[PDB]
Order: sequence, then structure tokens, then C-alpha cells
Amino acid sequence: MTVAYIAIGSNLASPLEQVNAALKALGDIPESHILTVSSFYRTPPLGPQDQPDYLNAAVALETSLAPEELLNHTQRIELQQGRVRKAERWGPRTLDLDIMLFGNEVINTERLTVPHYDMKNRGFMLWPLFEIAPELVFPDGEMLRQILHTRAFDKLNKW
Ligand SMILES: Nc1ncnc2c1ncn2[C@@H]1O[C@H](COP(=O)(O)CP(=O)(O)OP(=O)(O)O)[C@@H](O)[C@H]1O
Ligand SMILES: Nc1nc2[nH]cnc2c(=S)[nH]1
Ligand SMILES: [Ca+2]
Ligand SMILES: [Ca+2]
Ligand SMILES: [Ca+2]
Repeated sequence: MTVAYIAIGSNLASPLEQVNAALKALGDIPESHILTVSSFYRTPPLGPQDQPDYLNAAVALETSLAPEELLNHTQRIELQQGRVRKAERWGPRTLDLDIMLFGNEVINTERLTVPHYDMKNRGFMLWPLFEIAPELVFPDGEMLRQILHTRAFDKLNKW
């Protein structure tokens, strides 16, 4: 099995309820087990700012699924939690499940790019990741602890 790390976000339809429901759904993904759940953080919106604050979190999920198979399940869960596509880039959503990392794999398919392209620039991804995996090393050898020591990210507040 491989340890995948999934970023969770919600800013619509009661984010705490959406995230708790998503965690239960993540538990039902086949060939997979949740290892660790982060704290929940209240985060200002990235992109357009005319939307509610997000609940952001992270989960470690060990799995024997193929990377795109895991994506099939995360997309399914988003859709089943009423996620509807709107035109607005980075606009509000009931649930976002991004695959941040899939072990040490570097994946570039039509549907999937891992590591997540912007995660090293987002405190709302890196802080919950550090909470659950403080010893993490990226596929390029960069240490999570070193990024968080060196780069300025705003303080992240718990939900
Ligand atoms: N690592 C990854 N995790 C989840 N989806 C990914 C992905 N890499 C590529 N994708 C693709 O990204 C597509 C669009 O997803 P969106 O949720 O609309 C982007 P977003 O999460 O709002 O922005 P962001 O990636 O800047 O955080 C999905 O349909 C999926 O095919
Ligand atoms: N804080 C935050 N802002 C966003 N804008 C679009 N998606 C997001 C998520 S998931 N979190
Ligand atoms: Ca399972
Ligand atoms: Ca996202
Ligand atoms: Ca997404």
C-alpha cells in the first residue's frame, strides 16, 4: 500500500457537516484505510474573496488503488455531496477533495497531476499536512518542516 494525502475544503452548506460527511465517505473507499485526520481550520478564501471562509483539513489515506482510481472515488464523493460546477474560477463549493501526494509518485495524466501544483504555496494545505505528517519529505526531496520554517505563511486558526 501507498500513503496518499488528501486536502479537504468546504465553504457551502454547513462546512463542518460537509467535512464530517466526507470523512465517513472516505472511510468507505475500497482498498483503502484512513490513517490520520488533521484538525479543522477556518481559512480565508483563495482566489475570489467574495465568498465565505473555508473549513480546510487534511487526511492520510493508505491505499492499494491506482492513483486515478483514488481520484474516481474522491470525485464521486464530491458529486454525491451535491457539488455543482459553476463558471467562476476558485469559487465556492460544498466539498473539494484534492490529492496532494500519492506516496513519492510523480503523476501527470490527463485527469491527475501530483504533487498538487500549488500546495507548497498554501498554508491551508501545508499546516494540516504537517499536523498529521511532520516528518514528510516531498518527491523532490524538499522537507515539509523546512518549507514551513523558511516561508512566510499567515497564521492558521482552528475552526
Ligand atoms: N491532484 C489532483 N487532485 C484532484 N483533482 C485533480 C488533481 N490533479 C488534477 N485534477 C483535476 O482537476 C480538475 C478540476 O478540479 P477543480 O476542483 O475544479 C480545481 P480546484 O481544486 O478548484 O483548484 P486548485 O487545484 O487550484 O486547488 C478535476 O476534474 C481533476 O480531473
Ligand atoms: N481557503 C480556501 N480557499 C479556496 N478557494 C477555492 N478553493 C479553496 C479552498 S479549498 N480553500
Ligand atoms: Ca476503506
Ligand atoms: Ca482545491
Ligand atoms: Ca479540486
